[PDB]
Amino acid sequence: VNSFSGYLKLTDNVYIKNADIVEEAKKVKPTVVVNAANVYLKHGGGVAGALNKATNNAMQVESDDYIATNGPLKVGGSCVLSGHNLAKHCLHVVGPNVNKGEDIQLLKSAYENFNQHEVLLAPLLSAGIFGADPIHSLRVCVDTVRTNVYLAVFDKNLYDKLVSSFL
Ligand SMILES: Nc1nc2[nH]c(=O)cnc2c(=O)[nH]1
Repeated sequence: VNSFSGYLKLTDNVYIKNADIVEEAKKVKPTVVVNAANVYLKHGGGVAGALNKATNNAMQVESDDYIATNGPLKVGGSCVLSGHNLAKHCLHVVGPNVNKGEDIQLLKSAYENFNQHEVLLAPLLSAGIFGADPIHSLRVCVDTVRTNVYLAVFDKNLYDKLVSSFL
């Protein structure tokens, strides 16, 4: 048993809810929250900007030190950093950004990072301002992630479309 509440079960391991991932993280304090990161860990907008704002910019300060030491992530890659006030850990995962012309085939590689963690609170990778079709992102998630993933979908309209179109 875990602390996640109000989710619809899609598969053996994937669950979904209409929720603001920031408010969900604050309530649950999951072991792992996933950030929709870019390779520079510049948390300006979308999910990343919202998570970072909720940490009072401490996520950005930590991220800047990580990049100064290690250089940028790969598209499809990830790093584990602090979860600050939101979670034990934040898994920063870089899905391809369609609005930058990145290969959508990298979305599967991005979701493979989730398999290193038994349970995660996550957004749909490459959705929102990353430009991919969220229906596609949910299909890749279900067909790639084998660990237990709790998906938070901010937009109620999109949530209802994801559920009602799910195969
Ligand atoms: N689940 C989810 N929650 C959010 N909350 C925000 O404040 C901004 N963006 C998102 C998002 O893209 N997904």
